[PDB]
Amino acid sequence: GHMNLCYIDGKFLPLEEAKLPVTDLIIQRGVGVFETISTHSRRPLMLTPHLKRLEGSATASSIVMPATLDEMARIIREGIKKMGCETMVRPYITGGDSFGKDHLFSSSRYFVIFAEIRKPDPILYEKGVALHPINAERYLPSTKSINYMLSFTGKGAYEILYCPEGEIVEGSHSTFFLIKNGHLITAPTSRALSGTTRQIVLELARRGNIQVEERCPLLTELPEAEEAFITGTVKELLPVVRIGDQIIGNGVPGKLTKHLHQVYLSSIVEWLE
Amino acid sequence: MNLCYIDGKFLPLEEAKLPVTDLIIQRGVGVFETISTHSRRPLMLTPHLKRLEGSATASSIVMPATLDEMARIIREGIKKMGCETMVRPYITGGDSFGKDHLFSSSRYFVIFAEIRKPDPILYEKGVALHPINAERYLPSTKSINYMLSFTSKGAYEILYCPEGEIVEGSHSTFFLIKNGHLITAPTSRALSGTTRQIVLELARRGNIQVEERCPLLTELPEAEEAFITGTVKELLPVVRIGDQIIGNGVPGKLTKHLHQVYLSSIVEWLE
Ligand SMILES: *Cc1c(COP(=O)(O)O)cnc(C)c1O
Ligand SMILES: *Cc1c(COP(=O)(O)O)cnc(C)c1O
Repeated sequence: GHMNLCYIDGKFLPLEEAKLPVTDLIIQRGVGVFETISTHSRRPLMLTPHLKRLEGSATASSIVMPATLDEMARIIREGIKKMGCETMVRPYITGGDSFGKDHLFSSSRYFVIFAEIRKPDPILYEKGVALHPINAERYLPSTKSINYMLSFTGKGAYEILYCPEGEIVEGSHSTFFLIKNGHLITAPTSRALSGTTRQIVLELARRGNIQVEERCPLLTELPEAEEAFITGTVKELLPVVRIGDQIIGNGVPGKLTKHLHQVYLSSIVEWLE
Repeated sequence: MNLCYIDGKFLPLEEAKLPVTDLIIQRGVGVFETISTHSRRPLMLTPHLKRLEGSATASSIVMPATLDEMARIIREGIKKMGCETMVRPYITGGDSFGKDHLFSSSRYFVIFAEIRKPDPILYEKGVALHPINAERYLPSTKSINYMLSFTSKGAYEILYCPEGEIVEGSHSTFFLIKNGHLITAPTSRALSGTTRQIVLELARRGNIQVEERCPLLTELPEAEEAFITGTVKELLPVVRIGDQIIGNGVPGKLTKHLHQVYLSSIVEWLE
């Protein structure tokens, strides 16, 4: 393993030493966007797609990029080289100190945290997890912002599930997939964040001739479901056995979830950079 | 010279920093207040600090300092500024959400800045609001999350209008004047603004009828006047909401009257 690191103001620091000025509007106004990038075999997964989504997030938030993607990639690769071990990398783009008369954040800061990967406990893959449905949605759902406050305030659920007017969109942190009569159902990216894990799962489904519906699954359809799972770079495919007071299928991780997870882990090297 | 109280010291604001581990940075876990001065006395200090605790408590953040200590820090800071001051105390999540479902290592800092009232032209002409079909979740919490507020047509402020029901501004309480009545969203829906509270008490005193309901976007053609409220801006007239002019498109008689009564009455709530 290795010491957790933070790249900030041109230097790799011990994470515990990295500080941001209190003037930054990430602190005062929640103006921040970020990515989570994970390694397999010490290579970043979906590095260019994560970086393209980071720019996407900044641009949609009126934040000018403080560094080019080529620079971010060079910093991310140097940091993973310093860690010497499987790493979770989180680049952060801040608003910086001002919103100009031009309606842009033009003094954005950025920093990159490097940490050891802490996957969810293998028991949660064996037993599956519970989600808490709420009648709320993520606004600007293409933006991966730093605003997770609602995820904390919102029955021992692993994650809240945004279910506006009873349409399942996604988790606070994770893409949601439903399996009904061997089909994969997941919200369209008009409503859900364009997950990189979500994208890989959709391409594995295409390859394995599994039909995909890009529509919001309904809370009212959950009794008719066999399986469910949530996705994100660190968790991969995490089975979901319970949503509110509805058990999913027979209440244990299902056949198609475990299959797609195994295909994911066998296939993952194609998307490493 | 702007100051920031952090780790027991008043620093030049530019020198104050927070660790990047803090979940205010990583996860937007933070609450704050805006406290402003008249004649260098803090207005509604005790109500502001009560609402700060309310926001922290509702967000599962354990207060890192007592309200007596915050009040002491705020009063010393205003005294060091020696001008009319805007004060903003911030309570952060800190580095962890414990297995007890609490933020137990909260940090705090307090920013002191010279007060910047909106330009007197904006009081003379009034401002525009941009309506959005969105709402503030946990609307009684004054969180640091203003992402939506930034990101139309040089509108002063966005107006949360979920399903065409006007709730409030990103930063401000919204009041509509219709048939000489005052219309403002209930605190089931809108943040309990301190300025909002004082204006409702001035309406009671002046026998102006208040309806605590969400005014409808569809009612704005039938409205005479509107205004938004916040400690620094006081009552700021609103003459346009998207493409709808309010009344004759100028600050109205009742808005100006309530602003004058607000400025004459404000002594009673200074601390
Ligand atoms: C980051 C995130 C995800 C997961 O995306 P990955 O790229 O697969 O890691 C899902 N939903 C939300 C809301 C997220 O912010
Ligand atoms: C701070 C704030 C107000 C205004 O509150 P005052 O106590 O009058 O300054 C109104 N709406 C929201 C959303 C706010 O955050």
